[PDB]
Amino acid sequence: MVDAFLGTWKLVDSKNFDDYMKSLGVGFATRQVASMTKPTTIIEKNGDILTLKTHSTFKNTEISFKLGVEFDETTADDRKVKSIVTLDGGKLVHLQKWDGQETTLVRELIDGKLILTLTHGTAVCTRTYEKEA
Ligand SMILES: Cc1cc(C(C)(C)C)c(O)c(C(C)(C)C)c1
Repeated sequence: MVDAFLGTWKLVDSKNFDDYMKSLGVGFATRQVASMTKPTTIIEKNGDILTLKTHSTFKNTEISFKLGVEFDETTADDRKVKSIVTLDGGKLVHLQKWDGQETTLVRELIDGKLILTLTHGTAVCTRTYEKEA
């Protein structure tokens, strides 16, 4: 089910990340560093617990969760949100809610690449990752 997402992924393309960050109210100086950062995402499992790590020269984050069970999350931009990750049509869908707002982080595998689509408001960012050996 989740197994083809597991591993180490490196950012190879990004579209509209600044628009997504702006929509969330991230400050200009943080957007500016983040626009030049190429993070590594690591996805691991131990039983039914998934861990997702995002490593970079700027910010590092790590979450652990069970699919389909809500968890509290503090995001890289310091939002305190209620999160849930599920599997929907073969995609890993991460929904964050806070203050009546929502954002989705959808991960799909196409041609061996991991495509992350981030939506908040009208902003839609697409980030492409390639799997490390
Ligand atoms: C500012 C900022 C915001 C985010 C999200 C909003 C995607 C959570 C982020 O992922 C990053 C790194 C890519 C650097 C981890 C920086």
